[PDB]
Amino acid sequence: KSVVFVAIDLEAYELDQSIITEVGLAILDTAEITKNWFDFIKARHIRVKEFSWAQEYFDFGESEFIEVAKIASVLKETIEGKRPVVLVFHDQSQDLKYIRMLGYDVASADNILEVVDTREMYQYLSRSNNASKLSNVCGYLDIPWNMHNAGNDAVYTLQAMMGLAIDMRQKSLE
Amino acid sequence: EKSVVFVAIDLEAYELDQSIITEVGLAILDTAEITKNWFDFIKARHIRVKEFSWEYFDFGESEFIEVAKIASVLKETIEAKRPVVLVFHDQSQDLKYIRMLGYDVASADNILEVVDTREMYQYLSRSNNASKLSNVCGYLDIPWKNMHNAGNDAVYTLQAMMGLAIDMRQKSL
Ligand SMILES: [Ca+2]
Ligand SMILES: [Ca+2]
Ligand SMILES: [Ca+2]
Ligand SMILES: [Ca+2]
Repeated sequence: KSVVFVAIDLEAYELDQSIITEVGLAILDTAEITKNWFDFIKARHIRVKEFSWAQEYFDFGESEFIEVAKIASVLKETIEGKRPVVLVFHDQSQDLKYIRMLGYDVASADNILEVVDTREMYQYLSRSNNASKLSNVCGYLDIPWNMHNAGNDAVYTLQAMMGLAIDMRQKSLE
Repeated sequence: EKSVVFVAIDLEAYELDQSIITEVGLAILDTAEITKNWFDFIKARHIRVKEFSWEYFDFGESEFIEVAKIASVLKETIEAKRPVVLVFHDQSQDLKYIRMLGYDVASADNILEVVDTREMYQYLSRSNNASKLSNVCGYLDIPWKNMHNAGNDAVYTLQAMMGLAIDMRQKSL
């Protein structure tokens, strides 16, 4: 049994929302660990080569430059290669729009097992005691985070959910 | 430079006698050490408690320390100076064990926050997205060896909360 976790983030130009400028991908193939999960996270930052003027580096690899016409096939290869895929988003509606605008048809993919939106879970956690504590500590620290990079955005999203999922599982078995 | 020390703790008691402490798990993250990537700066310790001085641990080598010295080890870890965030799973049980070792963590005045993941997971039990992850992990049924190891238990606890806290912060900005 194997599942491919795919975290995705896309950015659009501030002054022209029809222009998609970067794609962040963070992949975790459980088949590659079936024992230290975060070492097996494959991250990619894709800068749209036609729109690199439309305006941070990539902290988990080297940023790629790809033409807009080639982006869709890259996304299709990532998601469809068919092995079951779990999509992880923050703000699912916004990112699904951006993916469509790049020429990829998510609906065509028959191998999507689940879609996870952290924006829902974090909203849900907004009235959580322990979650609020963590926020206060991070708010106190005011840590300055390279920060708009879609590649980083996707990695942090995947690490957060995988770390949470693994822990909840292990603690439930004991 | 403002800094906080995150300390994840797990203790284990003997199966047949909950008065006998057998293991202590510590996972430390000093934010001052990042002010690479955050999880690379996590310092883990596994202590098997020997009663007298004359599975495995996947994040280092297990230490052997006598019961009489454990309290000071914990106190040194927590304490005094810099603010400490305590991270537990089942806070009451672990605080009990520590007290029985002669150290009163609650007495420590440098405690900024105390986080109990067992509460959050209870709260997340009726979460839509959390349930999705659970079903996938239940299907995969990935076998993690040495899951009862108190050292590993603390590392997974800290990684889960730090990864969650960092992400929640960045996405809110
Ligand atoms: Ca984005
Ligand atoms: Ca997003
Ligand atoms: Ca324990
Ligand atoms: Ca515990």
